[PDB]
Amino acid sequence: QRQFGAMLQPGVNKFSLRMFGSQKAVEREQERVKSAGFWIIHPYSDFRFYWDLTMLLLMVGNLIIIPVGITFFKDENTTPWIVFNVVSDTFFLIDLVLNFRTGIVVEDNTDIILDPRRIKMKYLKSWFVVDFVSSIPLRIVRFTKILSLLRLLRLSRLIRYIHQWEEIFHMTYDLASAVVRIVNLIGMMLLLCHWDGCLQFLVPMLQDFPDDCWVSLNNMVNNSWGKQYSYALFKAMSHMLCIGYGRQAPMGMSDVWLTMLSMIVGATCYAMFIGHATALIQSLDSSRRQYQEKYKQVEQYMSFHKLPPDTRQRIHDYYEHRYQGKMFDEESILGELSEPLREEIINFNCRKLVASMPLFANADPNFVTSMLTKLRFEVFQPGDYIIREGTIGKKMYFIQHGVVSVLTKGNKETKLADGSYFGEICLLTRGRRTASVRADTYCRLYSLSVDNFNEVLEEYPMMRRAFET
Amino acid sequence: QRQFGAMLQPGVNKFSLRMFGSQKAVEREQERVKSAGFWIIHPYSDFRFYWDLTMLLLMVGNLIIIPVGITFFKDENTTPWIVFNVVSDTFFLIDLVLNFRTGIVVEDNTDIILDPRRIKMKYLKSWFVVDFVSSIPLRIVRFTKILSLLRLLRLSRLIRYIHQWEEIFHMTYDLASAVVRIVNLIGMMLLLCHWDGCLQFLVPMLQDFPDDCWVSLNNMVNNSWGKQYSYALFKAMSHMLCIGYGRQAPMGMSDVWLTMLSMIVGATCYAMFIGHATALIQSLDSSRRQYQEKYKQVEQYMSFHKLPPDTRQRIHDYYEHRYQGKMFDEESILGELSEPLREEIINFNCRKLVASMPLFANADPNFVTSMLTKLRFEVFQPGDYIIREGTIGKKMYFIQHGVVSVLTKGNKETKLADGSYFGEICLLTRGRRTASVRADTYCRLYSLSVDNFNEVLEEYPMMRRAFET
Amino acid sequence: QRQFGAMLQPGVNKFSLRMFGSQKAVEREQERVKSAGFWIIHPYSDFRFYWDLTMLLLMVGNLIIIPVGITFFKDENTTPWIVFNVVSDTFFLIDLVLNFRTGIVVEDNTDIILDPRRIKMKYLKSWFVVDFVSSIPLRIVRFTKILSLLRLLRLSRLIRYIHQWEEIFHMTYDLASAVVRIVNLIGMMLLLCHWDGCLQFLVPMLQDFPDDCWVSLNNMVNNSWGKQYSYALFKAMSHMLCIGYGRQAPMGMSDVWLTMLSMIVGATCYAMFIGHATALIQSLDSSRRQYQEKYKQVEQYMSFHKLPPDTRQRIHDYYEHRYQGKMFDEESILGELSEPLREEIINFNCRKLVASMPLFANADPNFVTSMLTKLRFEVFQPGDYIIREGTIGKKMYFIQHGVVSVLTKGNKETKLADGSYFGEICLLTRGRRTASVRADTYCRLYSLSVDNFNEVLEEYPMMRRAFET
Amino acid sequence: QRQFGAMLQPGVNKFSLRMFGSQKAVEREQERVKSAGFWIIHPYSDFRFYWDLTMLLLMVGNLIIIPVGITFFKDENTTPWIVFNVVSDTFFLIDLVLNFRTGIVVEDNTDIILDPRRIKMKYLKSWFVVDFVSSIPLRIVRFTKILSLLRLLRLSRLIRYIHQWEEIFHMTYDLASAVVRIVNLIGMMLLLCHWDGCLQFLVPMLQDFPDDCWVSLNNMVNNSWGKQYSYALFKAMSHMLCIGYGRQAPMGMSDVWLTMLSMIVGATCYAMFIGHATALIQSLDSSRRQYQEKYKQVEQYMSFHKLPPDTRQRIHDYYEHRYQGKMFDEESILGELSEPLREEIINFNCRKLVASMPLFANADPNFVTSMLTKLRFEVFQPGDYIIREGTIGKKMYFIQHGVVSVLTKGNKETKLADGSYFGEICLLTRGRRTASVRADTYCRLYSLSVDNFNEVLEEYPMMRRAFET
Repeated sequence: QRQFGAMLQPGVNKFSLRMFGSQKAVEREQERVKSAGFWIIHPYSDFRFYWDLTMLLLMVGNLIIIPVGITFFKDENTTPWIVFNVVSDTFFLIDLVLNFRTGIVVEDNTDIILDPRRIKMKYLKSWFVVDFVSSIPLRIVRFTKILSLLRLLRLSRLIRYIHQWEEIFHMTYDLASAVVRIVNLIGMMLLLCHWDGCLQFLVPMLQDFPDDCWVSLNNMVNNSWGKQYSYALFKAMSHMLCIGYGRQAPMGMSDVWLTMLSMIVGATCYAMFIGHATALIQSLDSSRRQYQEKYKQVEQYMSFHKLPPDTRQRIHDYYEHRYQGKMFDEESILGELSEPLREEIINFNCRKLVASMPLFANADPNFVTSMLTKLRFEVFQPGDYIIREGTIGKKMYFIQHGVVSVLTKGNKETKLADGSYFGEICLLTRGRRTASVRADTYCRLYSLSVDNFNEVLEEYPMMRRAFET
Repeated sequence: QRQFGAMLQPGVNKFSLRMFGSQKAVEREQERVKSAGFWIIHPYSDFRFYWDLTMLLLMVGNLIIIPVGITFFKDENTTPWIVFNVVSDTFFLIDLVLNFRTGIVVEDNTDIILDPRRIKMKYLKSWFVVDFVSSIPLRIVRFTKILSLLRLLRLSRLIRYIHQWEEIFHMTYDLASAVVRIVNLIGMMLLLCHWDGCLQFLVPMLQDFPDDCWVSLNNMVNNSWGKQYSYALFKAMSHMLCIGYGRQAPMGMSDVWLTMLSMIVGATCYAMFIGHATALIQSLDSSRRQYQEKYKQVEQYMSFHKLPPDTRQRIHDYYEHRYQGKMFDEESILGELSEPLREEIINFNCRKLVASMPLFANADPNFVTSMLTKLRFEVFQPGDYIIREGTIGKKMYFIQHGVVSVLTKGNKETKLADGSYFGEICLLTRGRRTASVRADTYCRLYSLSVDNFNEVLEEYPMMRRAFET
Repeated sequence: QRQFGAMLQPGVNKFSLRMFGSQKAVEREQERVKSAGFWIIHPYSDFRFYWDLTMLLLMVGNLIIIPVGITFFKDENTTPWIVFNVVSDTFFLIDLVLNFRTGIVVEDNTDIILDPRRIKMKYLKSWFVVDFVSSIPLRIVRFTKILSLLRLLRLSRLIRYIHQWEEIFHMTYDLASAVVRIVNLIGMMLLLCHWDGCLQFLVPMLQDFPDDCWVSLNNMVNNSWGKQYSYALFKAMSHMLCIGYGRQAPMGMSDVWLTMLSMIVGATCYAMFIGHATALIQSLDSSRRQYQEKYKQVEQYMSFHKLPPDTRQRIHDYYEHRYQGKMFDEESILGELSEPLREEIINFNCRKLVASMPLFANADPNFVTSMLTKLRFEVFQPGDYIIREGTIGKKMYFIQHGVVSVLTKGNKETKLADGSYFGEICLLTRGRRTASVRADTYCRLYSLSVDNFNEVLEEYPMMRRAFET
Repeated sequence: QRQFGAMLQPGVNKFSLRMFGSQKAVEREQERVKSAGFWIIHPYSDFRFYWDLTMLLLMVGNLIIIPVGITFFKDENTTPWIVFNVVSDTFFLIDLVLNFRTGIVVEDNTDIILDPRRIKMKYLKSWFVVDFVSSIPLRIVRFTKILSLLRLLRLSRLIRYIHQWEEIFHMTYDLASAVVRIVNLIGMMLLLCHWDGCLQFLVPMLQDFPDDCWVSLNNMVNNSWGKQYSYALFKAMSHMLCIGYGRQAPMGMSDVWLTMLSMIVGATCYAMFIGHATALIQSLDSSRRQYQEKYKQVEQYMSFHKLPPDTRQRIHDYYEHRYQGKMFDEESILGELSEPLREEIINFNCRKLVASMPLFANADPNFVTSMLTKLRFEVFQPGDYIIREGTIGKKMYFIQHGVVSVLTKGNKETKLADGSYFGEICLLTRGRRTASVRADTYCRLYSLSVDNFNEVLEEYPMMRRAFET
């Protein structure tokens, strides 16, 4: 009660700011959960996180410790074992009454913390039967046996909790988290091998070590419980990895049928793990694969029409100088974003260089921020004539990179670079072009067509009337 | 004839309601099949289903029982065998005359049950030659041998029936049916191993057990027919799983060539099964993989233009708060649906909150149900200015979730939440905005633009005339 | 010269009609090739086909026969061998002068047969150097050795010819041709195993059988050339399939390094074959996989908005009753076809039922064949109100299947089926609907909207003027 | 200083012309780097390339030589070893001061060479800590040990340099570079096997060869360092390839745990390499796979509507005569190109045949070069009526290939081929067509619709006014 209540709120500094955005919303959420019910626990809290971590580190320890103690220890020595059982049972029993006061995430953004009445109404018909049935520690003797067998369904519980924490933590991978995921799956396969090896030692022990089993043939009848277990894990690992039998082929019928069961189960589990890990690795470089497919389609197109190899080389260069080996499309990406995001990106890219035009300075910021929505991004190669003489002028350009040489008859050479705006005369009248610019380097330009500018100027009458004046 | 005729109709309570929709159509279909022909059987019936199940459980039993009796039983004891043969032959013969009176599914919705004349006209040139040829029980002696060999083509028959029932049952998978499909394929591979093991015992038996074969080397010459068969299945399973030879490498030429045939066939069959099962598992989470690819393309786009890490973090959050880790698109989905479905979904999402606007109450339901077709669904983040001062008003918003704080100069703070409609003034006149709202939580809004509302109001003149008045 | 000239033309009855379309074009092509040059051979002929088949069946026989005769026959007995060599050499030499008079397929439709001058101009700088260099049968002695080694580059020649015939034969697979392709690749892998096994017998023979090799350990020193070769193929097959060593692990350094080379090469070749065969099998059911992905996206969409389970069940049924478990899109398919194809398909689907409208009979066929371009195909479920009272009429419908019950106040029930056109009154005036039809079965309808009909009637003034009158 | 300064510039004749385009830009870039800083080195130079190649060929030699000298040489004979160490250390130390004067590629096109101040500002917080820490040659003794261990992090350095050179060299694959990539990955896996085999000899050597290890069992205790190493590589290769244990199963606990570690690591590494190589091979024929999927969707569409087999055969032919077995789309490809590229391709395809029209000769080149943007490419089959009598004329055609027979009532037969323009009369007036042409071969036509021509003629008033006159 001293420091305990403060751990009930969503206090994660890094996790909750990522999930809620603003600290005012985080403080507000804590106040709402505190003021709402009798005394409730939030599922974005530090306390729920450490409690779930303790439950996972208990269940993994049970899954390791149980099948070694079933078959390997000749002397039961129940005392320490029964103490271990009771601690796990009281942890599940403390948890059973804890999972009735926690908010349930109906949606990722906001969850409901109204009262335990709603929470129990979902929790009952959601999982209460299997959780309570596994949670408790000749009909009565049969129930004792059934209760022992039923408590095995707890495993499923960890699966739900892992999946909840994993998804709310990390859902779009990078290289490092993919490596962590692969190491987790290799640990799970090793756990399956551990259970399998204990079973393959257990079954010849229940028949009291006949002469056909592998324990009697290998002279490992009486030896240290570490050596027997290690050899059993080896045999189960070799059946999984399909590198062979442990030492000799099965010679008794119990060993033959156990080996066939272990072979089928282990080989199917391994070769279905590795396909998942291969898809997990190959899902990192998806953009480069999309670029290669697009280039293959372009290559087929050039082969269909029999272009000369000069044109094909130019097309190959142009693509390598635009997508840069990775495929994307700004159009759909800027159409999927909301309005302040698409405002900020367009503003950051083009605001500084578009404010340098002296016709753009004194205008209202609404006018220029509506003009910012019509800029097209283009790439020109060395030697391409952007403008040619006698052509009707239709769009203007702003340099974003590169150098551009202007060719005039009188003035024999003129250079522009570092973001230079040209072809500006086409915005105020219609007629033939008077010069011709040529790219000298791979120049990225931002284009503004006259049709789009005309529509914007029509939309703001005061701007258009000022232009008339 | 007592209860028999009622089983001829499509009486499945769960299956036929799924297939036909309305019970009036189910009763009508049964009446039509009953009244149409002489005496016909429907292929959506209970009777056809149990008959096909009995045929499958007979053919699987034949496929298991035949190659054990060919090679393993030293004493033929034909009597019980010949009785078993005759029961299978009369089942195929009862079936041969049954498959002339069943409706044929030309299409999934409705099938034709007009007369046996049409059914025989398809059935003859469709499968009657192979079905009748397998269906019957020195030229005459050669025919006896050919008839024995030909009856083997019946296997194909089960393939057609399984495929028909499987497809008309379940065609879009979940996790559980995928697990059932994988267990079925493992059973088929085990069947192939069973045939292979019986063959590998049969071929050294026909040469009367020479000293080079594996039966004579392993001292399994005279032993129980269970031990020999089990070891043979083991050897065939080890050749399939490629974990090694059964015990020692082949030492005779018959064993060498049999082992090479079994190796090639088994390894190709296994490694072509496992690729199918991997694709079957990976086809469950397709939406999450589509989301990861879209995010990778977005990441490449942010790297191409060198945005600051603040903007990149906002873009990462915005996507995690919109698609929720799974990729979809409402546009094409609502364009692929028919008219009452797309009516019902739009009505359920927006009808309750759009009826709260006091301008929407007294209007005709045609007007509001045509207004319901222009609502766009948007997501705004904490801190994003939805409206800013001095901006021309162009769309209104209805809260579907979250809180929104209105900022006014005089009234220092105003809150809206639980589905609150604001920016309503822009529908009735054009001019600068007078306040500025700011999101406080991740708010889902439904937007209605003035252009769409203007088009609707033009379409209903009486509504527009009422607005004028 | 008697029957010989007639085999020079493209005489394939099945292949050339598939490739050229019309028999007049086939006769014309033969006349053009006959009349064009001195005396030329067409590469769509029967003669070129049988000649290429003979060349392939010679080169495969050489690839099998050579490495058995290099290492297995103790007595060279050159005589028959040298005769075999000379027949293969004169076949390549007859072919060298034959590949100067055959037309070259610059494009699949029409090839050039103008003169040998153009053909030699491509053939020289295309492949003449490697073909002629492999085609011929101390510097002179070194050349004899180099000529022996160079003639090995002929293998490549078969690769070009196989690829040409395979592609011009079959390029879009079915199940059977996929099975043929897989059997071909298994034959190629068996060929590689054959060469590998002969090498693994050759290398311990060149050292004159030391005590560490597998031939001396297994006591196969002097034995029949069939037994040695069979065991060598077995060892190479076990190294490829990775099922183990042939019998014992390598004990000499020559065997160790040979086994490591054979292991790496064989395992990489096998596991790169099987991925190709898995992709080849999985490329048959692509439409069903596209349907499953679309359904998964739809399921995510229904989960995002929390619809009741009634609506979700209706959406699940509607999709299963429209795409029928396989995904396609008529739009892009009918936009990719040329004009007589898209004319024929639309005409076959809708001409018979659209001619039954008595307003459509007496009109010009241009008018109705332009009306045929505006029909939309829809599917309605049991219980969906197609029309409701008081709604403004906007489109008419033609039944293509199913029954539809019309509900009127006076006339209590009216049925339509077998292709019945209703809602026809909306084409001639605007106003509220007067009845309401309801689907009783899963009915496929063809819809015609008033906007499209109005545009067509405007396009034909005489039709529109007749309607006015 | 004599020839040394000239190697500092981007002097690659083949690489730098590919990267910069024009030789004037290459000369200009060299002048800019020379004139800019104190004395700097460009990362597109010959010198940087040879220096990085020398560094890679040193680090690979270190990775091979180190773990043979750790465990295999009984006599240390430090002298030559310590000399080898010092040469590698002084190479890393010469490099440490060299990587402070090289330009850093912020973008692929142009990099910054302004001053070492910016370069050090990126290089410090980018990699200077790990590079300098690995670059140098009881706390002091512990540091000596830590320095030995830390210098192992240099490996990473080669990974960055390889990735930079690989990407700036080759990014879209062909067959040959894919084969080179696969051979590189097999070399990397062999390197891992080399380290693994040295470890499996090292661990039984540190325990001074007990009787359970494989070295003592196989009698390889004292033998040549080539035989021991070769057998160790064999055992590591067999654990990777999962073909079995080297000779006998592990019999001591050290061997058992080493074999389990080596099994898991090697099998996971191999089966994750082979999936990458399979995806790398299958990414070459992507266009043919896209064509097969499109054809499967078309086949489903023909099966949904029950067309006769004549129509299906025509659809199958038409597709095989248009995409030619490989899938592409000109639309998006010509929409992704910049303006001079899309000018050049359209001009090369259609300029020569469109200039033959005598109405197109005397016009201004702007008019025809704007007409060139409206040509649609179509394919017609034998027997398809392109025009039929009594139909309103709407588009004209230019032959690009094939023969076309014109049918007239008076003139009984008229042929056109070799690029013949017909239907020209529809451009100057509206009315019924007067003849009907029929394709005789698979003819590729270029179509020009009247609507597009009318829009162009409206755009150029002088052309339209001339047509009026």
